[PDB]
Amino acid sequence: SHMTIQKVHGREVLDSRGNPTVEVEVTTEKGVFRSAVPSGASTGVYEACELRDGDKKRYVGKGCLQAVKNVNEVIGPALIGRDELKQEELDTLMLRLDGTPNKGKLGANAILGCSMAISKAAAAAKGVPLYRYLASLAGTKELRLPVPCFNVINGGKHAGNALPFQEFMIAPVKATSFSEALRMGSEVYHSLRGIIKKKYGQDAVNVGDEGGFAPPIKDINEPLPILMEAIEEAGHRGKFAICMDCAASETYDEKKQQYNLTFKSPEPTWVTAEQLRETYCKWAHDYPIVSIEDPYDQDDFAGFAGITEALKGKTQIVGDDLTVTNTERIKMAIEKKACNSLLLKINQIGTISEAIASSKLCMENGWSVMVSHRSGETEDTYIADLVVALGSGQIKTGAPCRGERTAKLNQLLRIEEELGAHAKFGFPGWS
Amino acid sequence: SHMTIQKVHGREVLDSRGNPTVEVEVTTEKGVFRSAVPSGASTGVYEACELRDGDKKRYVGKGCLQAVKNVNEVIGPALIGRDELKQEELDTLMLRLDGTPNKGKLGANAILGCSMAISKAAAAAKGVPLYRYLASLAGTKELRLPVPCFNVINGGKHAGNALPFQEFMIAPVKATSFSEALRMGSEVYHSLRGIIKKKYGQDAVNVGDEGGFAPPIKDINEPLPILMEAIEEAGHRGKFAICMDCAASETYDEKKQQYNLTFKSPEPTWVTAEQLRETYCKWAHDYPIVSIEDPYDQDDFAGFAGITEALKGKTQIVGDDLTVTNTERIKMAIEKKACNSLLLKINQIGTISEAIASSKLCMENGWSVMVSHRSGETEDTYIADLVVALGSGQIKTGAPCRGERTAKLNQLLRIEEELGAHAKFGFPGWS
Ligand SMILES: [Zn+2]
Ligand SMILES: [Zn+2]
Ligand SMILES: [Zn+2]
Ligand SMILES: [Zn+2]
Ligand SMILES: [Zn+2]
Ligand SMILES: [Zn+2]
Repeated sequence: SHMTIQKVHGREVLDSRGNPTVEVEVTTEKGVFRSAVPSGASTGVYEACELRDGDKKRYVGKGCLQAVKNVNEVIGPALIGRDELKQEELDTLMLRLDGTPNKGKLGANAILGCSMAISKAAAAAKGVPLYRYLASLAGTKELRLPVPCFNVINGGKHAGNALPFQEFMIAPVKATSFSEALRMGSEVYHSLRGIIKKKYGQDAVNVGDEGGFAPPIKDINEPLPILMEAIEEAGHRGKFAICMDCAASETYDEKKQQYNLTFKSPEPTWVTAEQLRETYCKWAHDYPIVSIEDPYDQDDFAGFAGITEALKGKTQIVGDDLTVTNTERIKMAIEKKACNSLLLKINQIGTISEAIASSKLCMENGWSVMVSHRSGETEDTYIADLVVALGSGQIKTGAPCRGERTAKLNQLLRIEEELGAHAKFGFPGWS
Repeated sequence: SHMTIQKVHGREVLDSRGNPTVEVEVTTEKGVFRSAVPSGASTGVYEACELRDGDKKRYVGKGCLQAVKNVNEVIGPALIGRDELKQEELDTLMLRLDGTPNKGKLGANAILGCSMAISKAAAAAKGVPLYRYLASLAGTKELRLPVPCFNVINGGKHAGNALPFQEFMIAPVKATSFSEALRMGSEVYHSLRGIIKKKYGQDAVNVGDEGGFAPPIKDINEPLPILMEAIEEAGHRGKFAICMDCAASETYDEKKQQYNLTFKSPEPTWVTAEQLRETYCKWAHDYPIVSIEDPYDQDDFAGFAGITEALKGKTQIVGDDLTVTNTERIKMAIEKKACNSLLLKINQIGTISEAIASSKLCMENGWSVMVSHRSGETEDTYIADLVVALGSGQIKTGAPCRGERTAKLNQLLRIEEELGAHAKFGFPGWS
């Protein structure tokens, strides 16, 4: 009993947009283990419940006092005296404490902080770093440092501009270490600022939620030549690929069954799913686009399947809102061959055990796994250890700008250093 | 010897702009103690040396490999086996290891990471939190949570726009706890986004380096009514004051002896120091401006003195580039009655012992002390403990936005919680 959970305490803290979120400390004899919960803006309809207070007098209703109370008064007292090494057991206990399919009673934001902190307490109990401990939980045979996929032109709900599609990313796929990958990413980002400033002017180089540039662009094609120019100017021709996140659900009108390419503007530009496939095929041909995430609405399984088959072997199709890190949605995606990459978001599902199960299910069926931040992030670095632990080779955790993004990139540097020069880097299919 | 410094290791990590900086780990039997060094953009000419590599092939010359080497090969080996509790002794050793007045041999960025990490190792050795340990080093009689001064409209070298002056801040001076202060700050920030979007459009609400809005404003007066509107709209009329950082050295032309209010634009707007004093007096009258930082060039001691005397008792005048956290410059400022507040930047001077000495010298001569971030920040939270430890009641560490800013605000929440409901909040002169 001396080695068990001694204290569990939740508190409301701010995320990188200044919105409240939940952080949890688990205390054991080995110390205080702290994990914070991120928060999406373009949240899928099938995501586990993010519980907010709705008190118009605090943060216009975005308080997390109820989720914090649920940690302090409900979940915490159940965990005291328990063996933190029993990850599946404690995650299952919290699932049953909640008793609902969507974590709508306690909140996925109450449960996840606990799940995360338990795993860190356990890693400390074993006397191994978090990535090592999580690797054992996941049965991972080979750790690797991931290629970082840097969202450097921000759009959608994340900026700032007319641009309807959410994320335009660069990934140093030909780097041979994480150190080099991160430096190359930063150098291109710096070149990109100069290019954007020259083309669009001073007022164009302020940043979006994920640290990417938020230039005054409307056209979804327009960022792509700019990315290639920055890659070239920084001295890294040939070393980079492009990744997209369309977040296409956010533009979609269910009644009209079409996508609004100008939803942040006074007048609409209605576009069909077929008009989109033509665009995606053109993108994949004109540029080294190796990954397109959420190219269609979150329930367009047929659209997803069509593009997955069309770009088979050239461009992975990533489910994010389609799959919501959830084995049930993933099984539907597998059955329909809807996509071949999982965007893994721990807070889409709400426990470490379930997120791990989702990764394993995806990899067993031949998919890649891209571990992911949310657009509302914290100083928390859990996903850096998690992506190494899963050996997936792919992470997106922001542009190389803003501390809630660079904290993850830096933690990856520290892990790289621990593992030494024989540690694998990158995603083999892209190298 | 079992309790002494066991390992010292430096590494290059990224700051919140994606530029390299230095982080240092000190290892003792009590664990691994990690501190990272921030970096200014509008750096005073009298600041201690930030040592960069100048290798055009890495980060266009901004690498910190040499400072990191100096930690690993020079400073680290000197500290092994030493008693980390001896802060003044170890800081003085590092000063002498460098042997230059500006830390230009080893780098202030090599030395400071060591100074910081030593103090954290020592706090752990004493078994007290960092703020408690630092309070003892400084002889502080009363801890307090500071009023946060939130830079919510970003200008100068930190954005993004025509705006020549650097920082327009809001400070919840009438809050009665840090919790409330931070929530109020965030609520106003949120209201401000809506106001800026309505007045200037979508493209105006992207953020600068410190998480403030970077609207397309040229006129230095123009942000002030917008700040009052946001305060009112958020429901906090009467609770807030304004703080300014003109960073006026950045606009100053030495030969012309005038300030360029449009230095980021094709054509110049030349303005005299007398034209500035009229503006400052008008500001202080029209708005609750309680603090103006660097209203003049970093060597205009006479200008500083004139405005300090004119706003005596109404608006504190803060030396930043004037004083550079440096007892020699501070003595000149005291002699000339040039200012009455110190902006305290640990990396302007480069050791904890010297930064503490600067705080003590300032307070003994009746000045306030505003502990400060740099515009290039990290996930490091040292200044949160430091401002509590000094009991100064004033911090500026960003808008409530971007993780390198919110990490500090959150650490302040944690400290507040530890200290309990009888803990003092705020700056008495403003409450
Ligand atoms: Zn024990
Ligand atoms: Zn989304
Ligand atoms: Zn997505
Ligand atoms: Zn011992
Ligand atoms: Zn400055
Ligand atoms: Zn300043």
